[PDB]
Amino acid sequence: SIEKIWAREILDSRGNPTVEVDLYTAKGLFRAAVPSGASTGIYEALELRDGDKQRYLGKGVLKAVDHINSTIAPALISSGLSVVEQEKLDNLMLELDGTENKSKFGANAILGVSLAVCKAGAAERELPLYRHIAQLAGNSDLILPVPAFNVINGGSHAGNKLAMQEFMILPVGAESFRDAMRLGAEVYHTLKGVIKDKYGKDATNVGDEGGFAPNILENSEALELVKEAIDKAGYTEKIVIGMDVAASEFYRDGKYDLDFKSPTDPSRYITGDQLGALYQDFVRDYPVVSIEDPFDQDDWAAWSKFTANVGIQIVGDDLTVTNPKRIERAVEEKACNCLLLKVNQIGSVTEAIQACKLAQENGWGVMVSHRSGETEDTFIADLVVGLCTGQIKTGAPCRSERLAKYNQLMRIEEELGDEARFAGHNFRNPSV
Amino acid sequence: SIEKIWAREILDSRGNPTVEVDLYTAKGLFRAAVPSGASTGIYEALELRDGDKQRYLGKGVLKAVDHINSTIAPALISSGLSVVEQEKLDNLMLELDGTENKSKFGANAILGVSLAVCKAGAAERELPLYRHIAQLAGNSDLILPVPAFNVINGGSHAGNKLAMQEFMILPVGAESFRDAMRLGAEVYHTLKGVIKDKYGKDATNVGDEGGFAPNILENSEALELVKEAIDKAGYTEKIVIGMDVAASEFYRDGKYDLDFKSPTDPSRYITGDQLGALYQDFVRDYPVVSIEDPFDQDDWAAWSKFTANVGIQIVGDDLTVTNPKRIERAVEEKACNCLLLKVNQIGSVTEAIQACKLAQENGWGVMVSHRSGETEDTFIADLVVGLCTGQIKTGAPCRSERLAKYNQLMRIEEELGDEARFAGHNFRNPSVL
Ligand SMILES: O=C(O)[C@@H](CO)OP(=O)(O)O
Ligand SMILES: [Mg+2]
Ligand SMILES: [Mg+2]
Ligand SMILES: [Mg+2]
Ligand SMILES: [Mg+2]
Repeated sequence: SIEKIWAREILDSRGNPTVEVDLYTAKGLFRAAVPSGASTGIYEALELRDGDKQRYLGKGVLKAVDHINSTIAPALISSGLSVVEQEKLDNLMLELDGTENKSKFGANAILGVSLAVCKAGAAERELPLYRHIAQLAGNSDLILPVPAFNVINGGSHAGNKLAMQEFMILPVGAESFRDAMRLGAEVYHTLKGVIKDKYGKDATNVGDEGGFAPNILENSEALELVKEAIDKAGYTEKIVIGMDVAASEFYRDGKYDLDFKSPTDPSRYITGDQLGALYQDFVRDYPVVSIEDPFDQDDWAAWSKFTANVGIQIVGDDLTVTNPKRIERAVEEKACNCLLLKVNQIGSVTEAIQACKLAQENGWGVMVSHRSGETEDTFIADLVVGLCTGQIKTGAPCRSERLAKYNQLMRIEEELGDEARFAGHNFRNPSV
Repeated sequence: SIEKIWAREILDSRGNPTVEVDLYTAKGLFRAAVPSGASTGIYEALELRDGDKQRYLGKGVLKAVDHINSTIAPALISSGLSVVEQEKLDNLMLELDGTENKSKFGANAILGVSLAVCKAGAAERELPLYRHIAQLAGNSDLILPVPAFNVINGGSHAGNKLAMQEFMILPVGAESFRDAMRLGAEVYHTLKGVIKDKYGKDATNVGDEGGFAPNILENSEALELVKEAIDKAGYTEKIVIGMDVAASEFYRDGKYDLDFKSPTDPSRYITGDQLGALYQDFVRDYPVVSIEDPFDQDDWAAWSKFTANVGIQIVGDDLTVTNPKRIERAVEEKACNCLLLKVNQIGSVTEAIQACKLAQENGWGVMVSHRSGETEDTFIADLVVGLCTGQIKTGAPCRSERLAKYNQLMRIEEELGDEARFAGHNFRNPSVL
């Protein structure tokens, strides 16, 4: 049973308050923290902020902390349920909140506890956390993912004008996870100098996820820079490109504006079909193997058309919000073929696991993901191994809210010793 | 005693390899990592790098890892010493390396084991790490430091022309540590908008330490932005400013280059005296209360002149290198009145604790410090509280290699409860509370 739960307000990687939960059992202390998105989809579970304009610019999480401390904490303790009983414990919390979108407590309140529970569970099972998650998911194998490194950072929040949010490199050709980290870091440092040589030093600072926002419009130019860095580093045969367009961020009146980061202008807008044709060119002309959120979260027609006309990975993020209800719709409509897995878009371990399973049962890939506001928490490193999904995105190899996950994945790899396999070229369907 | 040690390569916050050590006892697994500087003084202990150009562009730390695994580890198991014996264990490594600057095994090998020992020692005592540290250093009455947030990045930490390295905010008038994190974070958010308004959204990406890296040259303009953000956030009476010039970084044939990242042009070089006058202008025009490495690491008379002609805190970093020999010279010559405390400039916990005590015995301040390149490790949070120094600089409130420390400082404050005392206006001198 749970002995004590105690939440507090810590700061995330952008300097904003977020929830952290300590849970005590007879096995000791287990700590977890909650991430927070910037480009958040409209269908994500509620992130409860205080909105006290005078305190932390309305971003405090004092209310979510109080729901855990004053409400969740004593209920869960009183149940006497064991921390191994993840599903029981998550469900009690959902019922206590009584709202579909977790708007009574906040998804941030529920998730902090869910995460701390899962870590306690592991200990009570005397297993490492990735093995506990594996068993929670019914997996009897494990695999290290190909990491996807967001090296050219962009979007609605972008220290810059580029419309599409993320330009990632994936070392599919690497020998192991630790080698994938080498290839990513080397290409990162090479890209820094390509940017400096072309754009000057001013352009070598970093964005929220640790990548660069050189000052460019054309998304093709971001791909060209990434392609150059990969080649200058000597890894053309081994590294390919994934994108996150985050198209819901520049959806305007039924169309799409490839410059929305400038002062408004209805005249620069294009149709979904024009957007689709641009992506076909990117896939022909660059080693682009995955595109995430190519259209808006509500533009179902565009998704299903695009996905049927390509062979690449198409990742739902804002479309799917790690939510089994939306995933079902996406499966029926053949909208996408990969799920982005964000524990905080849904708000419990149990539901994210259910979402992963649903995608997988249906022939989808799954890419585990950070949020752009992260913490020192490294849960998602054990989750991606435990769920055997083969791919994770959790930042450039820069800023340690990113590296803490990458370094944990290297530890899990070393830990598996001989037993370690690396997804490599089968990142889309590692189950082989 | 030590059951097993195992070291590995991990990546630091700039994506460079660094040393991590796992150390096992009957209590369990204790883990620490080693940070890495960019603007590194010539007198720092040796950071051993592999130099293999077909691996991490020369920056691997496989050699230090192997030193730890194959040679340091059996030495310490063999010793049979309890992990509570920080000093004995450190001394065994210092003697086994047997060089002045730790150039056989690397300061990074030694320090990675030193920190894991100290974590394990705290567990063996059944104490929190800050308390264990306290006992090692002979303190009892712990204090929470004022944090020094480096909210605009320049020098070798940023893509910009701005030559001086660090522009910091200190919430001396905060009510608690948790309150100082709120002040710091509000000024930092406010500053984002002052910068975006004047210079563009493209000016608000960040440097290595999480501060904004706007495309400015004039150091006075960095101060002006910070002062504006302070006033706009409503905290003028409660937050003051600190700098790390990192002058060794721009010292050129006996002069100083405030546009050092621009193609070399010696016509633009200025003298020590001219730099010192600038600092006087900054002191009179802005609430600057601390200035770090105002002169080159070997420019002793400039330091001594300047220090004698100001009433503020003057911090040795590259001057002193957390090294008792250099600190002693600094004391005799009145070169500065504060020590920047960096575990990896000297290479062991024991030496860092001795350096601190030396400084505090001589009436100096001590400011505990991260490096440019940090990790998820949080040791320096427990260290600054255990050493009761009253002041820490460990980044802007941005990038979690910085927040991990600040967050840990909040948890320690929580742990101490009504036993928690914040240094506040006594940051230079908190023994008085
Ligand atoms: O000069 C310094 O004080 C440090 C700390 O910010 O920077 P670096 O670690 O690069 O020396
Ligand atoms: Mg998003
Ligand atoms: Mg996305
Ligand atoms: Mg330096
Ligand atoms: Mg310095």
